[PDB]
Amino acid sequence: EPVNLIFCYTILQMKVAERIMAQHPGERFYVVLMSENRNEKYDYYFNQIKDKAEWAYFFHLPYGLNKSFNFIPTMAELKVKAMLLPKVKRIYLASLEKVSIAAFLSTYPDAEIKTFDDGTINLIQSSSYLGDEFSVNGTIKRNFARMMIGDWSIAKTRNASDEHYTIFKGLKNIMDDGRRKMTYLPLFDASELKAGDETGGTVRILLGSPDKEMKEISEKAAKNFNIQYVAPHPRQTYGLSGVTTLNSPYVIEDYILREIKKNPHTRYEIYTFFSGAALTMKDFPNVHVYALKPASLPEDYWLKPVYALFTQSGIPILTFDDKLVP
Amino acid sequence: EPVNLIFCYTILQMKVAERIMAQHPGERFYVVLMSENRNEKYDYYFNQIKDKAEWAYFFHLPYGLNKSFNFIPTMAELKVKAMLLPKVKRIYLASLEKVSIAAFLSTYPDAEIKTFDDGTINLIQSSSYLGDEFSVNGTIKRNFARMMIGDWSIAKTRNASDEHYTIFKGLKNIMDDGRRKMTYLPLFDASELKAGDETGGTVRILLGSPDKEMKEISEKAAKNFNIQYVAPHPRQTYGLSGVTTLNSPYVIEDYILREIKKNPHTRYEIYTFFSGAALTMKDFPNVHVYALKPASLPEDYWLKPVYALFTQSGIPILTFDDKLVP
Ligand SMILES: CC(C)(C)CC(C)(C)c1ccc(OCCOCCOCCOCCOCCOCCOCCOCCOCCO)cc1
Ligand SMILES: CC(C)(C)CC(C)(C)c1ccc(OCCOCCOCCOCCOCCOCCOCCOCCOCCO)cc1
Repeated sequence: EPVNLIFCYTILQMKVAERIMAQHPGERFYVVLMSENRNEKYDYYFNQIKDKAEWAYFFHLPYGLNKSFNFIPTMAELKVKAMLLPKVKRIYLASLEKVSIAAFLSTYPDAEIKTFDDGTINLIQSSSYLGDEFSVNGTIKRNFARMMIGDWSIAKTRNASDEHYTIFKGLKNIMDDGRRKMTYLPLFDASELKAGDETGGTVRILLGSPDKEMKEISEKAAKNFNIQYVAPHPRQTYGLSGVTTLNSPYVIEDYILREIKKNPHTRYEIYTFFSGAALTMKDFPNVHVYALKPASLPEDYWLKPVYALFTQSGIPILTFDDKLVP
Repeated sequence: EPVNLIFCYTILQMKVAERIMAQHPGERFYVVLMSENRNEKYDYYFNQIKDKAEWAYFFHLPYGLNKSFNFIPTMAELKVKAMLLPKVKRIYLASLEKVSIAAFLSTYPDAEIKTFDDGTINLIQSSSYLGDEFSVNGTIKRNFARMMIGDWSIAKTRNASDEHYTIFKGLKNIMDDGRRKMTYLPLFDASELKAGDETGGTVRILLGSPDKEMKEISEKAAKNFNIQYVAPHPRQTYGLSGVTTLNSPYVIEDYILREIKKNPHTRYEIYTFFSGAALTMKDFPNVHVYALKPASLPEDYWLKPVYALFTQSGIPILTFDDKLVP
């Protein structure tokens, strides 16, 4: 059964929402209240909404986000809003945030706009969305491809931006479309690591999967390849019995750079189920990345461009026969 | 000195933000992190940003808002996102939220869209933005008019919506442009109040101003017209010595409707510095609204259309010589 959405930003609008809901007693409503404000009156009507809707959510907004008024403003009110406004010469944002925060961008038409990579999604070129795995209408992959094509077109054409920073050296970017300056921005510093010959031990680390059905495969991989440590994925909710979990406030990239400087003679091996962090770390000194492709998973668990990016990057892809591990 | 804005939604993007900031040591940055997630890693890098930026803000987002991925998603990840997605048959929102949440609307291209009034701002017709008080370039009023013209054009033309609900009976709406059905939605029920002849006392209530420079004028008005009570504005931070403040979880409209039913013989008088709530309450039984126009304020404290709306609505405008009150 489909749902109806209601979006409100004042109390009277919530009263209007209630009237609409009551005229449609047979329909499902999710109601979102957005406000910069907090008080007893807002709570009373929001609680009524909570009681009456299938789902209700209060979405707090930073004070001063809205430059408009639901009421007719006085001169005093116009003046306050006009000088709270920071004067904005430039805005930097992820390339796909040109889609998601386009309405805010449009309120600063004279600002210079520059983008940076969203992440490894920038590495899938336009043409890849046109084959054969994205080709069957109705499918989840087709719908994905259609969404991405539409998003990149918006990012590349609206709210013109004149430079794009990429953190990926030597892989073509979806934003490299000749309408902006491409600038490589090395995120990580490797000079001054002072890394030497690998005459010390070997330290093996598995990059944990945020996907809970990968738990047994992960444990099997650790046993099979003798991997002592796991770097848990930020969005991972489980542990790997018989593997030591690394606990650190750093992202894996910074953690490894810190370890290299501390242990300039240690061989570091990073094993991964095609994690995007691999693509940033392949060029670190004394670091050796291996992608694991478990035989029990379908060929299409990963999108085809993933296999190609890993190979273009010089990262070995290892068949892992996980059913041969107890 | 103008500022630069940075918008981030991942940790690696915050690292990119830091690099950009460090290359511009002489410039001012405000950085916004938007995330659905919370953890120690996000905090570490956000705290670095806090340390390095002039201003930094974490803007929490509801889980599942973003249908895209900064990384290349697996089949499992595509599946999870595809079925968290509520199927949406219709979206109701304030007319100007068609501008502010346009990017979200665009992700539901087959949903039926209906709007309702933002508030009294709907009562200023297109033509009013074209005269003479909005006419001098560079001014705050010109910039306001330009913004509103642009916003209403977007609301009226993009993401077509087929009906608009107004709570204002007998005042023309900016959205009544022949491209949608106008529907009057009476917010308040007045039958069943069972209000009778005004044979009881008179209760006078001043609607408080959210503007702190109105404190003395408000106190003067209360003394001058013998107003016993003030209904504080939701966004009002001060009190009126010698006036009883009403304390209620209801908006003034509901509060008065409750009082009328309880006291069907009482004359209620509402005094206001052109508050928009007056426009909803003029038609309540046993309620008499008076707008107060203090002589000490400039003629242009209120926008010209305000005076006209109050008169079209049958609301007396009373000159208040506030300098004649001690
Ligand atoms: C405190 C501050 C705002 C000065 C700090 C500043 C400038 C750094 C800042 C912090 C955080 C920011 O977040 C970016 C976007 O966040 C998404 C919020 O969805 C908005 C929902 O609105 C509902 C209320 O609609 C009222 C009607 O409006 C109509 C006019 O709208 C014009 C479009 O502007 C709306 C902003 O668009 C939001 C998303 O792009 C943006 C800017
Ligand atoms: C839990 C739930 C989401 C399922 C509930 C649901 C559906 C009722 C709901 C609750 C609350 C809602 O708020 C509406 C808008 O709020 C403003 C948030 O500014 C967004 C900032 O994004 C930064 C991350 O960009 C990542 C890149 O993306 C690119 C693709 O974007 C396509 C455009 O979609 C973005 C949504 O646009 C937001 C404002 O319109 C909307 C919907």
